[PDB]
Amino acid sequence: ATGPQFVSGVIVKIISTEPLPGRKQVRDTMAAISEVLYVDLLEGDTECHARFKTPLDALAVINAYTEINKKHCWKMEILSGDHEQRYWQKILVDRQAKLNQPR
Amino acid sequence: ATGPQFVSGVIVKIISTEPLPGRKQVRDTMAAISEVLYVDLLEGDTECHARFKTPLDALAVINAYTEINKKHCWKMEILSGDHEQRYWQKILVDRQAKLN
RNA sequence: GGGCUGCAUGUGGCAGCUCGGGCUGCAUGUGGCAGCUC
Repeated sequence: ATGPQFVSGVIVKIISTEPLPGRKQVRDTMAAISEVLYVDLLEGDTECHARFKTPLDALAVINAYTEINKKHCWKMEILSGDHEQRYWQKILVDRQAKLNQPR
Repeated sequence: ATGPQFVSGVIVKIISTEPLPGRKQVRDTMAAISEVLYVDLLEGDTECHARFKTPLDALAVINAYTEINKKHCWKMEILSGDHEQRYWQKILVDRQAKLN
């Protein structure tokens, strides 16, 4: 009603060696382990974020090094602190913009 | 495959003192009397042509003194002979041009 | 895709008009039609 609701520990930040694959390819990578609520990815970028339902889901994605990291040559971390807070600020802004689009 | 089929007596030429109204207006004026097929009208011209399905349609239009001649100060005539012939050459040329 | 309208909406858009473009397949002096992307 008011947008995604905050929980801490659900934001995965991915850095890749090659340019990132289609939003569905990235989502389906992690969806193989946990429910992915959202994939925030400029196509062809080498960094993106993925938001998860619960802290344990994001942790389980973080912990699949062979399945994910070594297949896709990715580094993955969970945001915390001010980096987390600023990502949730970006969520807010992105939603506001989409909701105020003219037409 | 080859366009409209020649019928004699189906081409009315319209002459006007002032510029003609839009092609939709000319078409409606005619169609409330007879079955119009085509209205050949260059925007703003003083003359135009209208082609009907049958000779009788065209004659009903020229006989509608009430409904046209007095409401719009138009002179009308049904082409025949060499003028009619040239108007059909004009049809052929227009068609070939739009196809190209 | 532009205009409008409703809806959904960080979740990836939907629909109805309406106007005009790109690819196509028919029609066609008969003033285009149907599709697919905008």
